Amino acid sequence: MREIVWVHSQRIAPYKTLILNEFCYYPLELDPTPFNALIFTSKNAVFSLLETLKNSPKLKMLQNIPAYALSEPTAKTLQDHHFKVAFMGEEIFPLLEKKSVLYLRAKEIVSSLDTILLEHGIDFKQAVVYENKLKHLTLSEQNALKPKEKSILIFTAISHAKAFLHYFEFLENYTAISIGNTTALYLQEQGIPSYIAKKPSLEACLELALSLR
Repeated sequence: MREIVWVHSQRIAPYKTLILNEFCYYPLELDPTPFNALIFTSKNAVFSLLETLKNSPKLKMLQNIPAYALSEPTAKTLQDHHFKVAFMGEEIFPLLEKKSVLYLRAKEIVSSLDTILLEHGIDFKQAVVYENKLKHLTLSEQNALKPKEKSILIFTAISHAKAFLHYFEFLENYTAISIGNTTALYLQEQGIPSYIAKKPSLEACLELALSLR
């Protein structure tokens, strides 16, 4: 029976998981006074604010400014951590028209929401509050993390595929699984085939992995 390995940001017990990246947090230096809307694309920008600004009056201010999110999970994370979540309807770009928006963002270019905002004529500023960065692993750490031969490897984002290939040979006998086509097409650019989950969820990745074990 083939071993199933997650290459992802969080441990999925009891499955072997390779966590090869780490988040680095940067304090928000900007005065948020000019802004009446915040926008987030990742929960990691929320966690960054919570940590670098814990108990600060700056955090209270930020928790008081109506916050918009692009996905439900990010909205729930904001909601769960005492931010003021804006009314988003029973398509958020219209709600942002005539607003001064602060985008709390990753250092790396992923969705380039900045271009999308600029294209919609939204008055916005961006502040980098986190970076998803490759771990510096010791030799010993690497040997412990090397998958067994014939492993099925689940890649949940490009950053994870990239980090894996930085450290480990992709053996012909491994089978790659991609959460969605952006991951899969990155792997294919690297010469690596993979099967893609039927929906881009962790649950669908495991169904696929188990069908192959």
